[PDB]
Amino acid sequence: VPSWPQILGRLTDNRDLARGQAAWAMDQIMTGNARPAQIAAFAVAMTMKAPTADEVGELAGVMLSHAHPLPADTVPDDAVDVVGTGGDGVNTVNLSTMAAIVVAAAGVPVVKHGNRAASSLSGGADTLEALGVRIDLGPDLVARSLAEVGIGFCFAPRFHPSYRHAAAVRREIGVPTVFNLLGPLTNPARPRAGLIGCAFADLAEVMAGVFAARRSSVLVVHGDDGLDELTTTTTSTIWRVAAGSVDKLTFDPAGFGFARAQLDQLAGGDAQANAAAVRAVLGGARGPVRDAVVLNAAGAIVAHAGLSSRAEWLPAWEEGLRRASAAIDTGAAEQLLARWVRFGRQI
Amino acid sequence: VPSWPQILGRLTDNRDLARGQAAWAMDQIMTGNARPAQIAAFAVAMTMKAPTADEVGELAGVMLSHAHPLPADTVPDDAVDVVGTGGDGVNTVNLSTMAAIVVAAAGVPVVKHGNRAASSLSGGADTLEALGVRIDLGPDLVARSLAEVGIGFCFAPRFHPSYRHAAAVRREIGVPTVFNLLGPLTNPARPRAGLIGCAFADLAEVMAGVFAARRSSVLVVHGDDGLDELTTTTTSTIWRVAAGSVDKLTFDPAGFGFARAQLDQLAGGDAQANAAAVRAVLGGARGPVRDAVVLNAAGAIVAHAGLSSRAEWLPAWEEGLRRASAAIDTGAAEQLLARWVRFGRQIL
Ligand SMILES: O=P(O)(O)OC[C@H]1O[C@H](OP(=O)(O)OP(=O)(O)O)[C@H](O)[C@@H]1O
Ligand SMILES: O=P(O)(O)OC[C@H]1O[C@H](OP(=O)(O)OP(=O)(O)O)[C@H](O)[C@@H]1O
Ligand SMILES: Cc1ccc(N)c(C(=O)O)c1
Ligand SMILES: Cc1ccc(N)c(C(=O)O)c1
Ligand SMILES: [Mg+2]
Ligand SMILES: [Mg+2]
Ligand SMILES: [Mg+2]
Ligand SMILES: [Mg+2]
Repeated sequence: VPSWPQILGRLTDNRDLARGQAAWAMDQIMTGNARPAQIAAFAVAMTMKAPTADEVGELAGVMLSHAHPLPADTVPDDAVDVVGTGGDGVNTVNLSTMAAIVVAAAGVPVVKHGNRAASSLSGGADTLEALGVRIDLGPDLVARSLAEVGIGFCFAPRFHPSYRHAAAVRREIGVPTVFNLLGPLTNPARPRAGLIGCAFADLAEVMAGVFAARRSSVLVVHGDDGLDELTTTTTSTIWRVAAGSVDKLTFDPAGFGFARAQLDQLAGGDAQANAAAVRAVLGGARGPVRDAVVLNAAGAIVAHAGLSSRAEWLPAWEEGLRRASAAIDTGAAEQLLARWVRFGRQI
Repeated sequence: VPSWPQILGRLTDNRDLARGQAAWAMDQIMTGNARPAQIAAFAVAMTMKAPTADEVGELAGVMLSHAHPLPADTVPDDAVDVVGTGGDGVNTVNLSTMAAIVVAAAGVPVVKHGNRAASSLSGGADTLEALGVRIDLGPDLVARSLAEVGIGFCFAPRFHPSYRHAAAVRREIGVPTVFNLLGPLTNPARPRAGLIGCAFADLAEVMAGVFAARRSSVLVVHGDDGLDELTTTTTSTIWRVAAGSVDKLTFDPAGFGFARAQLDQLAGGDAQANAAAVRAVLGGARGPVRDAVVLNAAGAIVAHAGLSSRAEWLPAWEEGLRRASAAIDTGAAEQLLARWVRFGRQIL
């Protein structure tokens, strides 16, 4: 007999929910049946209790049930995502978006989920738009983009219209909640591999748990400097997910010869400034931003290699770094972005 | 510059707020500038972080600044309230309301803050209405009632119209929050003494701290059976507020000769049934309901005595118990209710 008083009371008592209660709540939210006060109370209470992977799995699974899917047999079995929670508070260039282009240029199919800025100056979607990429395509044209260009972009508001009540509440209250975890967990193309950034150190493990219950090869990553990306300024924590299990480890890019960078060297600006940074990297400019892009692209290539799991961790990294660099140095990435822009103009 | 993201982020980080932040939030809420989502997020976050006396003091002070006051010089310096949070989830007769009548009949001015039921079958206000008492009077008439009858009732929605945004959110989410503490702390007549029940054991101390900052003479009470009243079924915890400090006590009514009652002996029903229980007690019927009323009335009289605090605890209780018993057995309590009903009927 589920209800808001029952579910909110359990959370405010600091108890995990019974199985199915988070799903009930999320379905009320997604069908327009929850009052904004109830949505907010639920989001905050779940956040302060500390959500479990089972609970977040219910939230994401319900949200996916209401999403627009891509057409049958249009997403390759080995498609990868590169996306994070955001909310790291650091205002960087768009590392995930740049890595995604590089990964696609390396020959790995990419279906990227993304959205505009929430609290940074330019989000991945804003920057793609400033580059001339069409961010607003429906299921059929995202599938065509993927088939014709090797990359597609699923704009969250276009694919998750029923999330609008939750989204408005998120904007009204501003504070990060458990809802900030859901974007990376609800890519409507349901790719089985991903490099997934988490700004919230204590929730990365929960996100990894969600992925472990799916048929997935994922690196969930948190930079020990706070970034929702693999960082070049220090070590990162990685939760490797494969075969239904998790392997937590400390990762140090100095092992691959990367110089230690400063956070300010990765600083971004508005959409035009961040778009310029994309073009600079794809044109071969050497430096800290490139290094961070190559590191993250390699990470996504390692996640992808985990699907057809021949190679071991270290060799997979060495190959990922070689492929990511070559994709830039040979012009493939610059060429792939141009092709993606062309595709959107030819629609 | 205070803001929702700032304030809510601090609470979700499990930090106490900076001075002024809770006041800002409450002023947004009281002016209609807070979205329902913001109100709910704040109420829940403040609850799960665990509110401090300073924070609740800010909420209550802002709320009072928006309330209708009584007219100047109409509330005696020694007026008392008898009121609790409710939310104990035990169906009982209206113990605070009955005690309030008995206290007034003992010659202690009572200005009661109250409201309808939120969870229970009949709240104080509902039962008073069933007895024929006019509960919906403005400031001038509550003042007149206090003067002519010895008791007045401030009906919370009449005195706190700007709380309507918060009250709506409270109903929508159902779960108890820090807002459930505010009733007893926002009596618009500002009596300086009271017997204040708290259903939430871990928050009684916080409520006591707010009264300590006001230098009120107050007993904040929680029955160890969960009641937001002094109980007769077992011991109670009392946070005694005197001279601006709080000390915590275990109270056992057995020491005053009270037999242990069972919770079902205090069971209530709808407004008509609880009105009958009131009439039975005031007519002098013995038994567990009278015992509980007498105990709580004495507690309020003890709090009142603490305003002139040469207050040896056990003798204060002994005199309080005697005064409450006499107020019933002389007929004064039954007579006072009749006077109160008469006053309301004269208004037309
Ligand atoms: O404004 P914030 O909350 O900090 O978030 C900044 C971006 O991070 C996330 O995207 P993603 O990882 O796809 O993009 P990026 O790493 O390329 O910016 C999010 O969807 C935003 O677009
Ligand atoms: O429905 P609940 O949330 O359980 O609350 C029951 C009653 O308790 C409070 O009043 P008070 O202590 O003034 O009244 P009483 O006479 O019923 O004790 C509250 O305003 C309700 O009238
Ligand atoms: C950020 C986000 C994601 C999905 C949505 N439906 C919306 C929305 O409707 O505003 C917003
Ligand atoms: C408890 C309480 C206090 C003031 C109100 N206006 C309301 C209300 O509008 O329902 C409720
Ligand atoms: Mg990112
Ligand atoms: Mg980032
Ligand atoms: Mg009461
Ligand atoms: Mg009670």
